[PDB]
Amino acid sequence: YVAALFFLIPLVALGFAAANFAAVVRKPETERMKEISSYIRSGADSFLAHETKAIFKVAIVIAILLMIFTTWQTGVAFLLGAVMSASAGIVGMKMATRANVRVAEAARTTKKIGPALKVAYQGGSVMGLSVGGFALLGLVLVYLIFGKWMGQVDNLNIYTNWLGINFVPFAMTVSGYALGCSIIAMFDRVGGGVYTKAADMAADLVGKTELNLPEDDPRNPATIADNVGDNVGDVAGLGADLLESFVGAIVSSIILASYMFPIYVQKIGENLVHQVPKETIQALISYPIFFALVGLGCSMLGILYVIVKKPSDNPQRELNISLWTSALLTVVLTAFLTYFYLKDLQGLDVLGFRFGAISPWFSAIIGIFSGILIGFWAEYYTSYRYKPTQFLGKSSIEGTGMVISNGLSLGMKSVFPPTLTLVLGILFADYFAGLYGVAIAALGMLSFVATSVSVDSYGPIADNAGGISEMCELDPEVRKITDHLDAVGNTTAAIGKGFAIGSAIFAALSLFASYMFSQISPSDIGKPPSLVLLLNMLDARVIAGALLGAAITYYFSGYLISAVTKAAMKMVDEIRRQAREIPGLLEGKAKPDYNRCIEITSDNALKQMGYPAFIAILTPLVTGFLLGAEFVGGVLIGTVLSGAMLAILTANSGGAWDNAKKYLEAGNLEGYGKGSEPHKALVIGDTVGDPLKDTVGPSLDILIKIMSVVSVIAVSIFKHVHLF
Amino acid sequence: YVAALFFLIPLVALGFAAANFAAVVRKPEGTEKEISSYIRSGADSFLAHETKAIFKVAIVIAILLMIFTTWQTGVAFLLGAVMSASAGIVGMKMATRANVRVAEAARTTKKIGPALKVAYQGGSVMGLSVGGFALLGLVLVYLIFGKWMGQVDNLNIYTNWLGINFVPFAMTVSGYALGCSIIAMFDRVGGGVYTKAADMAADLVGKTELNLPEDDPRNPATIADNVGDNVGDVAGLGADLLESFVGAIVSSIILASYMFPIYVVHQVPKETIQALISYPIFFALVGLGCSMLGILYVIVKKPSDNPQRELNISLWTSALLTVVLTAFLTYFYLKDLQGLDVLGFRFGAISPWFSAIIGIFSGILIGFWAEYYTSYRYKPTQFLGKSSIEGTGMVISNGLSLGMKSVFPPTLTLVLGILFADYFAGLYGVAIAALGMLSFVATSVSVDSYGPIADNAGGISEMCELDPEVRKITDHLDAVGNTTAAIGKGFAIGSAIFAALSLFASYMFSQISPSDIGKPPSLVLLLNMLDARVIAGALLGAAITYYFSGYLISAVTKAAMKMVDEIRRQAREIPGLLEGKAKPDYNRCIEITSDNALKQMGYPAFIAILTPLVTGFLLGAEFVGGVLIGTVLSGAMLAILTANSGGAWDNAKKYLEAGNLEGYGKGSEPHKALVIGDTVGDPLKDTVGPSLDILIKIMSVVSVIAVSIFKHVHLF
Ligand SMILES: O=P(O)(O)C(O)(Cn1ccnc1)P(=O)(O)O
Ligand SMILES: O=P(O)(O)C(O)(Cn1ccnc1)P(=O)(O)O
Ligand SMILES: [Mg+2]
Ligand SMILES: [Mg+2]
Ligand SMILES: [Mg+2]
Ligand SMILES: [Mg+2]
Ligand SMILES: [Mg+2]
Ligand SMILES: [Mg+2]
Ligand SMILES: [Mg+2]
Ligand SMILES: [Mg+2]
Repeated sequence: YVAALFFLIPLVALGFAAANFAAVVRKPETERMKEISSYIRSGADSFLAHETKAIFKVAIVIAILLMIFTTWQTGVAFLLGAVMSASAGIVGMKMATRANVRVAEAARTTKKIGPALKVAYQGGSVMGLSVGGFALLGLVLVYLIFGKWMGQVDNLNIYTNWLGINFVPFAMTVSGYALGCSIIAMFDRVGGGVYTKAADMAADLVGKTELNLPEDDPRNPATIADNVGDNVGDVAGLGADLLESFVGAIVSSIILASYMFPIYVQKIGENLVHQVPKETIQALISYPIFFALVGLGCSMLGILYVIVKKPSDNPQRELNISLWTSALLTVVLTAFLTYFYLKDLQGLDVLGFRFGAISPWFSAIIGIFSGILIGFWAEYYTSYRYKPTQFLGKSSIEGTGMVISNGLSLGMKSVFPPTLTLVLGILFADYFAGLYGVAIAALGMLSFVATSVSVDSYGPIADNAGGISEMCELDPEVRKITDHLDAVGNTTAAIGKGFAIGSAIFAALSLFASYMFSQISPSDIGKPPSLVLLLNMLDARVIAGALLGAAITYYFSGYLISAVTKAAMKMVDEIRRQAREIPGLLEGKAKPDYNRCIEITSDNALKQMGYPAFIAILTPLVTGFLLGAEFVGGVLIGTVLSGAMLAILTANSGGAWDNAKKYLEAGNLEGYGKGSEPHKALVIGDTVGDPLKDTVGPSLDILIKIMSVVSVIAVSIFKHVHLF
Repeated sequence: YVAALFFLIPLVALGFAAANFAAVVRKPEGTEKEISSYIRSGADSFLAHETKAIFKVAIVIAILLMIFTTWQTGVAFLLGAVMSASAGIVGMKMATRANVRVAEAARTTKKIGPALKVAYQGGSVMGLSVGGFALLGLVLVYLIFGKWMGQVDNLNIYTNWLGINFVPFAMTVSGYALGCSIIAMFDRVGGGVYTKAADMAADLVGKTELNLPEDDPRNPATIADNVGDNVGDVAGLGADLLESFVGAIVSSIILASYMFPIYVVHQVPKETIQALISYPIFFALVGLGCSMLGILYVIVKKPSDNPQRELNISLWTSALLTVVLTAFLTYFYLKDLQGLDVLGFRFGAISPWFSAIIGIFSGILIGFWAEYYTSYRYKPTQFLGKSSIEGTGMVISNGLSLGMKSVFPPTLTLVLGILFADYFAGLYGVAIAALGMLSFVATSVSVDSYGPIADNAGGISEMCELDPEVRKITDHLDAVGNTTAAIGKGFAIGSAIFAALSLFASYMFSQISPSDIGKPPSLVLLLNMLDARVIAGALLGAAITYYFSGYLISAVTKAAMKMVDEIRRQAREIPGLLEGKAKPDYNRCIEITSDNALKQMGYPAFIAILTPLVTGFLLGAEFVGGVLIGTVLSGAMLAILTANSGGAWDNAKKYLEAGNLEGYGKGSEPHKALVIGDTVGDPLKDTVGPSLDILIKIMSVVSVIAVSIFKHVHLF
């Protein structure tokens, strides 16, 4: 049976990632290189172990609560998704820590971009296969065990658990899975981002501007902290976040299809004429899973060809060819799959398939194209090759104040072009296949999460390799090879963040729909969807909730930035004290103390990482129990809008600042060099952008999805338990 | 009849402002007055050019309105535009004339009292001008078109040629508010761009690069800084706040006018609708009278203990008097009406008074939060300042974090206020509270303008070698003033949010046609946010607000970069300027800033005007409503954040300058980082922040005016 092969696909992805990891094992690693690799891996492993222990304790608590109030299988799937996210993060962290020194040694010996690009892509591919395989494995496991083995997909009827809980079985199970994935991603990424960005700000600022020392200089006591933070915050958090986004895209369609069946009914003399055939509903539920499986398989084939493919001097050319080929093949195979799976079905027109069975494929096509433009728009704004980043670089001569003001404008201006792309994508998907197609586009925009995760992971390995080169005092040319891979990596990371936020926006609209559906009760089960899908924004409660949600998102970003700044200030103080008190460090005859900086950042991150996830979880609950369901819908809408805007702005502005600093550093500016005051302004801009790109930017989509899932899960009790 | 007295009230405000201007126009002269004349000439030239451009564009817009809509709409448009322009220019002239007088008084007396009196008199002239002009234009329109012409008597939805369904007096007041808003937007954009660009360039080049004192005469941009303060923070302030006051009034006026035809067999007696339409005008008149009484008591009384103390005492007394008189007015005027429950008056005739009180208290809480977040007397600004020791990047990051965090308390206050206001009086309450939050705009205008005058005094003190105590007193007053500016911006954004909700209501009402006149109001008040078009429009509106802020910042930064380059070149090439024995070329800096401002002032207003038309003609009315919601949210957030963060940076820089940090003084590297933070916040404080509420209201007004045509005339 081919269903067995498609379900085994994710295990094949995991096996291929393991094979690539083995291929990267036994590669040539110097004794100092091996020592630095062991140090970085030990630091990252310790931090990740502490973070994972805390996160899984909290996850056990959350799972017990979910099992109590909601279906026990809901908590079981929550644990499944949480373990999936944690495993993806740990795998990525280990792969990066192992491959940084391998890529550095390759770049040092061959002196050619080919081998280093090959090794770094092997690491990124291992991580991407881990992400995709874990996501799809957990999702298909939930599907089979709870819907197929337990038959939760067969019932598809609204139940009432004790305490007055109105739920759908498979809906609750998949929602719990997505919620676990999102919680684990939130905790991991928050911790890693705080750590890495604080270390980066302190180290880069103190070394570049105050000590006049090179970047990632071994003399700098914060270099190890910066490298380990890159390994943890931008490598493990990256995988967690992207796996969570993939699972959310799939799960939005899953819940929408599940709710579609029992809701589309007609009351007739108190006889409830069911309006949609169950077979069609099951086909629509399985469609997104099979589509994600096809995307994962196509990404696997593309990555295999790339690893076997001819190496190119420019890594960007190979990355672009790989993603283009994988996307085209996925689109074609998905067209065929969508036609065959939904061919000659019944009820599609009723659920919004105006064109027909192929209408979800048209919506998925809209998602892929919309994402491509969002990435392109990000590239123009964040790349020095394009005009805007160059103007920011030219702004260096005028001063730090001009650089900061110019960067802020580029980010605020940057939001409009992608947002128009998203607005057009949403409208066309609704025209092509209603809300189900909205969710299908959310999924399609991230259909090939494996390749994007692979490239984004490929970046950090090159960064950590570059840091190893300066500390180990390797030849300047080898460092130059590492820098070339990192310059493309920064822009590709911004593109990935844009993809994530777009898929999150689509899935969040579909989750608004699912929430409005969840607001229904058995006595009100016969309402027409027109009355169910109504959220009047003239209701004072709805608009008040929208305002409160936007404000909550803004304060959340502010608190993240505050954590990063506190850590970075502590680090700057420690670096100044070490430089003043320790003799011989600036001359190179003394070895500073990095453990103090590592401890400062680790403690601050582990202490401050918990509160934001708790906020994101409890805000919907408290707001709903206080002001009802309409206020919660308004809060969700405001959060979605504010999060999209702020994520786009922060990612683009941080990338622009960093790329302008690299532009000046590369020597493309006329007359001004590393020690110039304009370079100090670029360093200040890059430090300001460090938290914005990898701390505030990525967390916003996770917050949106987690909040929407919490609301859809808990709306049943808070409609009648509203205090006011 | 007392109606005559209430209509004369605005003339009383104008007469009292003129009397104050004449009394303080004594303008005591000092050592060469020449520099004051120079600054006044520059400011007047810039304002004249700006006004010429704005009035050309206004004539074009008025012709278009008269053609497509009722000519009375364009006439009221011109009336409101002229009112706002007169307020702005009057305030700018008064400040430019009284800055040197107050500075000389403060120098001679060596005491804060006399300078406080003169500066508060200037602010009072400005605030009385704003309030009196608003109420004069409003009562004139009311009387001429609704009372004498009987537009209040008709109260029926009409359909003029081309298929526009409108209400007469509603359209007239909409045109009035739209004209005021266009003029305010243009004036504030120009003045803010000019002033903030000059300030950024001067501070960076002098303090960080040249190591020169603030407002040093050797610096060729100091004159530019003072004149820009006069243009952006003296005229723009009045334009923007007068526009906010007029918008608060007109929102309630329009909602009430649409209700009588929409509610249907008429559910609400016409007398009740006319009474509710006339109520907000009399309420604003009473508020203006109370503000005048408070300003009179303050100006006649002896000097206050603290400059903040006098402003707060005046505001408290005015608010209490307004509350009492408004209670009496609301009871007497609406006591014997009927059908007040149908429109939303849960408690009865006193519901609008409760909603206005809720709005006033929400504004007071917003001010409390602003004072908490933007004053160095409290914890957050102190932490931001201490962040300077950790570098400039740390200062910037902490400032951004503080700004983003400050948005929460005010937003929660606004949520509670919206909820409570709806409970007492419905959406009419949301609008009456929008007005109540700004019931005493005169005193707020006075206090807000008082800051810039003290700033100009400090700049002039540095320009002409003067005793240190003079500039110390002026800087003290200016330190108090910046927080007052932030509190005023908070008041403005809150009133804008309330009026924007009421405008959503009026917009949904306007979407009705004569053939669809019988629909139940419950079905009319629906704007489904699950409609893909509505949410897409919300996203696009948020993006439009963000790109608008980005364009403002880009214009300001380009102008400031050109200015910084010119100042650096002047300092490097001219010998003896840094040695203190020379004098540079200020005219070049002034010309650069003025040219850039005049070139960049047009695009943002055109965006704010055309966004609704294009979005509606492209996607329909639901998309336009979504764009309105997205714009409202994004603008509220961005305005609050920018204002609060800029105020925090500036107050932390003053904290370090005052010597409150241990061991680190003026000219220190941490002080350089603090100056960089304040300069980065400069455009955010007075250019991007205030423009957002004007953008929201202008966009909502344009949409409400043209919703009828695009509701069914949509290309897609
Ligand atoms: O991870 P980050 O963005 O901090 C950094 O990697 C940015 N970067 C450097 C070159 N390309 C991007 P670095 O710490 O090397 O300054
Ligand atoms: O233009 P602003 O109001 O920010 C300013 O007046 C701020 N300030 C100065 C003293 N007290 C407040 P200056 O540019 O003179 O630094
Ligand atoms: Mg860096
Ligand atoms: Mg790095
Ligand atoms: Mg580094
Ligand atoms: Mg960086
Ligand atoms: Mg300043
Ligand atoms: Mg000034
Ligand atoms: Mg000044
Ligand atoms: Mg300033």
